[PDB]
Amino acid sequence: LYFQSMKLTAIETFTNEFVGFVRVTSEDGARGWGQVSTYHSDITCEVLHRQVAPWMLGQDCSDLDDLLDLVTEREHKFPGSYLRRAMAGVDTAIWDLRGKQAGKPVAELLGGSAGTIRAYASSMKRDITPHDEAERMKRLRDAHGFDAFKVRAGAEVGRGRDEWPGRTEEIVPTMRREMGDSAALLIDANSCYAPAQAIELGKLLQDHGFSHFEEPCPYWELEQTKEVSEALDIDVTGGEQDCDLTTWRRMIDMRAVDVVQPDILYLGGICRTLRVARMAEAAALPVTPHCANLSLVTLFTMHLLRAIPNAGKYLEFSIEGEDYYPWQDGLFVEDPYRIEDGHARVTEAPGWGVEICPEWLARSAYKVSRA
Amino acid sequence: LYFQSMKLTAIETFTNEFVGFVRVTSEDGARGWGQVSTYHSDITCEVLHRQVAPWMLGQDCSDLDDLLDLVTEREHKFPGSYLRRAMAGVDTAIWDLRGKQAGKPVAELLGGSAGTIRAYASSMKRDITPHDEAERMKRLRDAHGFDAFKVRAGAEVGRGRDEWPGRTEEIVPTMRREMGDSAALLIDANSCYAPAQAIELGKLLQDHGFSHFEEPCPYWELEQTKEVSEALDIDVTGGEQDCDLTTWRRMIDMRAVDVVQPDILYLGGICRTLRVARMAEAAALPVTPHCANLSLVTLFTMHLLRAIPNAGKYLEFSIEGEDYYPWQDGLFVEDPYRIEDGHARVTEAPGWGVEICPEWLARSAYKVSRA
Ligand SMILES: [Mg+2]
Ligand SMILES: [Mg+2]
Ligand SMILES: [Mg+2]
Ligand SMILES: [Mg+2]
Repeated sequence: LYFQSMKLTAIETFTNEFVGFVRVTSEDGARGWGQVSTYHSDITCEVLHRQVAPWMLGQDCSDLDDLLDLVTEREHKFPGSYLRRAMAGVDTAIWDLRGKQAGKPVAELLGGSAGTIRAYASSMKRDITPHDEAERMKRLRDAHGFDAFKVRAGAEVGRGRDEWPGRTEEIVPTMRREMGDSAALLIDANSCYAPAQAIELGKLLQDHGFSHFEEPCPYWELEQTKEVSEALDIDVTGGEQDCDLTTWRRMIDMRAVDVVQPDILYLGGICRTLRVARMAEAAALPVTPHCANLSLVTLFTMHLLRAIPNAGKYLEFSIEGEDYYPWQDGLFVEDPYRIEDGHARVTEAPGWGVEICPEWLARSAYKVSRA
Repeated sequence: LYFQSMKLTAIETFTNEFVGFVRVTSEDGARGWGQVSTYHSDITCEVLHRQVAPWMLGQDCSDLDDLLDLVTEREHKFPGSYLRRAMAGVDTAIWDLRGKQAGKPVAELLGGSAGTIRAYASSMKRDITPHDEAERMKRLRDAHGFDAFKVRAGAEVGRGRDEWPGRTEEIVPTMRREMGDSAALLIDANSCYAPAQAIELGKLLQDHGFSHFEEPCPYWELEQTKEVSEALDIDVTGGEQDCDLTTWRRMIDMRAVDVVQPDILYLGGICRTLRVARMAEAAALPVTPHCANLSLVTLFTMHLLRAIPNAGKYLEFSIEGEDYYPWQDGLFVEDPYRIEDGHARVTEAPGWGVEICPEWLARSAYKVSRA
């Protein structure tokens, strides 16, 4: 996968506090759109102009991986999330630009094709009863054709406490009883448990035919997660908060998890996610990326899953409504997230195949850096 | 060390792009002053108001360590530097408040006492010739009585290359020749070398009686640094960019370095630095913190070194002039950094014993969050 030299002459951000989009312009005038990670995106865009753009402007992106490494090296006093959430916006915009120059969706540029991806209906909520959770999943199944469903266990980073006593013990048998025997059932504990409790819960998930046990232990304690993986046959999965490529190497080399789950934007973009996917590929681990919302993170993940040889079983697809993500409304000219028989679809449109809504841009905070 | 319960009712920041100070107010009316980490402090202060203040305001901070842990847990999607740089400003402000309430310097509250600390003259520069480096260190020695001196090796995160060919091979013998046989000589490679290159340099340092070899290898590659420590008799030191307590535990448990070097403000404040010092103490490793300018980070480190039982040999004391740090002129009413016979001194003044210059504050950007 090789690309002619290109120099960026401008990087622009259009943002609010929830989401920010990035437009890059090359010296020949070609332009591409991407997105920084959601959540405090306004801070991320400030970091982008302060600490990413100065190193990327007027440089050759023909080896984008090396350029991104150089950013991390020049900003080595800033290990962590914000720098990477910012890099992700420039990286994703460059992919859009390349796709538009080639007349190919990003998925094709990465060696795949346009086509469908199986989706799982992902609930973000713990303030929902097991009863109501099953009832809405039943409705979503009937309306859109999903055949895979993720719910929540424990309390978010809950130090071993449940959301309320008994919730987790109820939700597991409830989902299997209510969804029937063929539904794929996933759960995510969001760093709640010590290994002893996580293994207990693991046996229960196994008893009820769950096939995906996400983030059972504090994600920063790789030895805890490995102890759980080792004691259980159900797939133990993780990685969504991992933005450090050294930590990724350590997690994969020790096989802490059975399925790796990078977030394309938390990790710092497509290039860096492909590094992780190739580490996992060499380790014979599948890749099932995290996507928390219907900003572009989901679409980026769709393209990735249509390309990588070790794609996991399905796309994470948030089923929360407006009420949950009121900011995610009216981001795009055309909706890229129609679901048909439980599948999402990447089209043959060049680049990401999305346009940012001009009305949303009008209301945005604009900032530009020039070479 | 037990404290009476206290609730913060306001957190205020006063910042520019280079440094920002924090004033905290308790419900009884007492106030304390601290500082976020230098460099992009305006972004750090936004993170403070966005992501630290909401979790600390109106809460009991007597168990300050637990409240800080809670911040990192509520903000678990933001591992890394900015969150910790922000938390550090609140933590150091609370310590100043506690000192002022008790009428005691922070050093005393930590179990130590007012008194002197040996300082080393720390050069930040690689553009300087070894000749010119030796000559200014001699001037500084005669003027201030320093008997320890740190210079730079390699290029900063230089991927194994030198600043220019031969600079490092020249500077090592040049410092020992020119400074004479009794001076303590330290060097810092700022993540430049692969282990075999660092071991080769380590032999040259040993031949010339250097006593401290800092950050020989990329700081994020702990196994590389351990290889170097294991091959050399000279103390290998590091940790200034490490803000993750789990990484600290890993680094200390594997004995990757001989001396640990947290930066109090990068790490997230006094409480979290004491946690690192205690881990190091249990492993019989000394603590020689990083402090690379004459914002309050140097003073905070002076108080810490007056208290911890496993204090290292000396305070890092930047000897760069105003060419170098123009923003550091005119920050404080007092000058807490006079050096005499190569020692700095912590007085009995309550808290940190420093007032921010009223003119500086008048020119600063102000922001407030209230309970
Ligand atoms: Mg998850
Ligand atoms: Mg297993
Ligand atoms: Mg250093
Ligand atoms: Mg050794």
